[PDB]
Amino acid sequence: VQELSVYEINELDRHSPKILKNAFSLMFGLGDLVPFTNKLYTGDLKKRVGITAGLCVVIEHVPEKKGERFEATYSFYFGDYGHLSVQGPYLTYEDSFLAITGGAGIFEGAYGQVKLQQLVYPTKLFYTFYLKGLANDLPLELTGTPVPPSKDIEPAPEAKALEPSGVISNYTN
Amino acid sequence: VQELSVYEINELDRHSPKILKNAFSLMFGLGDLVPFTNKLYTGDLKKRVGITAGLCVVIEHVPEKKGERFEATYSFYFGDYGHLSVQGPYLTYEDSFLAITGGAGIFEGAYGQVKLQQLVYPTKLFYTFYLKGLANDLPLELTGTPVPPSKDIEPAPEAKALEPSGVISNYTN
Amino acid sequence: VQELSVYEINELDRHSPKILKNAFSLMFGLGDLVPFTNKLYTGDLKKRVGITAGLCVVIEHVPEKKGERFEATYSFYFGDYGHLSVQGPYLTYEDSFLAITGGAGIFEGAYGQVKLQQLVYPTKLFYTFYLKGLANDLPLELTGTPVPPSKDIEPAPEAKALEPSGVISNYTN
Ligand SMILES: CC/C=C\C[C@H]1C(=O)C=C[C@@H]1CCCCCCCC(=O)O
Ligand SMILES: CC/C=C\C[C@H]1C(=O)C=C[C@@H]1CCCCCCCC(=O)O
Repeated sequence: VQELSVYEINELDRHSPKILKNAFSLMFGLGDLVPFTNKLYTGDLKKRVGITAGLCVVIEHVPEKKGERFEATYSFYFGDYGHLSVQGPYLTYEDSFLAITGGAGIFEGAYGQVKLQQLVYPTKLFYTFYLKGLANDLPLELTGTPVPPSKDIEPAPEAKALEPSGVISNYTN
Repeated sequence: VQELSVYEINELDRHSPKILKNAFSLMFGLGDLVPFTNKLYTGDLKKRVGITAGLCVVIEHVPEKKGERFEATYSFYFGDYGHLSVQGPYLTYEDSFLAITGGAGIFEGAYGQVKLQQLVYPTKLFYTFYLKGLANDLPLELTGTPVPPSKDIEPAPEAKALEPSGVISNYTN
Repeated sequence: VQELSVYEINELDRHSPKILKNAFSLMFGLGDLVPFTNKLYTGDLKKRVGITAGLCVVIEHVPEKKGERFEATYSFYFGDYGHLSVQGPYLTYEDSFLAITGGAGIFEGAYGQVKLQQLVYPTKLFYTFYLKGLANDLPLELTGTPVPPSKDIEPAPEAKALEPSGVISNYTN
């Protein structure tokens, strides 16, 4: 297993989330679809790597937990390195695990599960991929010691500003 | 290979299915989207395990077969144990095989194919997962001898009523 | 690794693509969903094999490239042989790689990645699957030398007309 952590940040400049509201209910419900795309940073928050991109399908409102259950299908993009794809549950009120459905580029052959931790609803999430199947060790610029997750984390200023020192080559946008 | 069978039943209490109509047709057509979530029971029908959850994308109506072709992306949830994710053909008129795209929890590393068997449209289905890649033998409460599929199968009364003897721990709902 | 090349062609007879417009702009944007299904032919263009089927989720317009980024979830159907499922990036303006999430039939256990090459937007594409995990060698009628990719490719007359010599057994439709 190679652990890979990343931070997903919604900086609200990608038209995301887009809510397609169709459910029988005022609250989120089955029928509601949420296409989305957020920014993706390294686990040590030093570099912008790319984006998340995909679809959240509402399954139910969970009133006891004051939150929603989604079924999510999406990918994580790492510039020229490639991408990872996942499928599984996103619960707005607690951590979950998703399936790693595959990958491309350096992530070809990827399998396993990924831990999803929401830090600030809906703007900050922290992921830990427990990656199996890779052909090589991950590049060092992706495996810096992760910043421990908390509501107070922020990407490095130079990564948010897209300085060359704060981005990977041809980071996904 | 570890065979795992489950029954999927729409008990009409989860607002499912939800039809998002966009095809210019009285019948299902390309454009129509169907988010869904049904109940999942063990193959021996003794216990409630969880739910299915995901999306059926209508591909075409097939008049000569009196049914529809869907393309389906969804997951099968087994309470505290984890989940399985699938992708592939969902035909209302005949049995099919779908791809196992991955899993989480005890299903981490899962791969192979799953047989979707028609039972009673649009209420009951029977599945057999041909599971490869699991870390351990499946728990016994999930691998009781399956009830042979027929139109008149029913979950055990304790399972339907969600009594502790009829559910797995933290059964998904 | 086993390489498998196929041509995907929109012959305008499957109601595809269907544009579900939800972004407020005239251009494609997040919120727009595109269910689709095209015809699939062998790499040597001698035989109809089946169809593609699934969903393109618009992620963003890319004005500097005069094109779109989609996130795609779909399958490739090969008649009685089975199917392959994929997840990943679909860019209207340049080639990409998608993840192979799994398969069924002769493609049970499939993993790897697939190169998507656009030939004519929005009508013709060429794919090269880098397939791992297959139980057997691919059937010879799928592994003929490909026609050189260009905007001018056409299926053999017998394949377009669905004569026995121009189709595989129970080709998907
Ligand atoms: C276990 C099978 C249960 C239901 C089948 C549906 C589903 O979960 C996914 C696709 C199917 C769509 C059937 C639509 C026909 C009926 C629509 C109206 C209704 O049943 O309330
Ligand atoms: C084999 C490729 C055939 C069609 C490509 C489409 C598809 O099957 C899935 C996504 C694509 C969407 C195309 C939207 C085109 C709308 C613009 C029409 C134009 O190019 O003038």
